[PDB]
Amino acid sequence: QQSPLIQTSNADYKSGKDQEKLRTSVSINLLKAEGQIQWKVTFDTSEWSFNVKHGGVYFILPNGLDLTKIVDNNQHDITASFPTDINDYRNSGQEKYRFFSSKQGLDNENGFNSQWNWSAGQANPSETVNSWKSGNRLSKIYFINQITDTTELTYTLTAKVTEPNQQSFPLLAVMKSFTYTNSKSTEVTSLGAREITLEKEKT
Repeated sequence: QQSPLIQTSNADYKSGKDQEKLRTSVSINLLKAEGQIQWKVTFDTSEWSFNVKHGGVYFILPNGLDLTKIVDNNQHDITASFPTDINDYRNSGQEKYRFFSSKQGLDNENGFNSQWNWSAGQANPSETVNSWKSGNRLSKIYFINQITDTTELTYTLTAKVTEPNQQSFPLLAVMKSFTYTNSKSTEVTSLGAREITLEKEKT
């Protein structure tokens, strides 16, 4: 029910012998997929120095799934921390928890394409991830700023299937530094992605 894990990053020779570690820092693992899908996202923050200069993480959901619950690495249900209206003042850039939606806004600072470009679009995404974006398969981004941990962080996400004629569901997650950059002066950014397949329900 899950395709092979995709990991990409814009880390390059400037990161030296951490390049490969930075590239393979994000993982996604299906827990259960049976009108609901539940998955875990793991960010290995060990080589990122977020306790010196903070980073951020992003969870990207496809059209056809609506997030119902997200639990952080402290087992705290943070679902209600995210705005639901992209233009809410509590969704501005000073805020720790932010939400972006292709149904609400595309370009501008709180647009889904801008925030893609600042996250997965920066992480040298592969053709599979780029085809999800160009085919308008992806729609929501949940973002957490002020990540300062140095361990592996696991988030557990649950979503409801909203499209009854859909079997394939791309899931993605991204982490970056907001200070350290690659040789091209772009924030070091890494991604993890897998596609989930649901069995067709007989009716």
